[PDB]
Amino acid sequence: RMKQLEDKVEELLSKAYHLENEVARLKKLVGER
Amino acid sequence: RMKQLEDKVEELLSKAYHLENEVARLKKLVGER
Amino acid sequence: RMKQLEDKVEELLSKAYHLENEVARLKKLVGER
Repeated sequence: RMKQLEDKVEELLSKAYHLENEVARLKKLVGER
Repeated sequence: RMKQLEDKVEELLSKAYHLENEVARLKKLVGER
Repeated sequence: RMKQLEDKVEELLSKAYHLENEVARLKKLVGER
């Protein structure tokens, strides 16, 4: 039960990370914050 | 207890899934650099 | 284990929240819904 959850979380951790970078970038190809 | 976390990880999975979709769509729509 | 996981889940909750917000604004700024 433990591993699965942690497995799960590092994966989620990976996605959100990539996501922030993508948004950051989309934030420039428009009007810089 | 873990059914909890396995629940709070379940909302995150769903959150990340929609967020990924939204970001892909915009990425497409925006377009430029 | 648990303080770590539970703390990792908060990191995640934090970021999903930020991201959602950023994405939401990004969609008003470009007219997309």
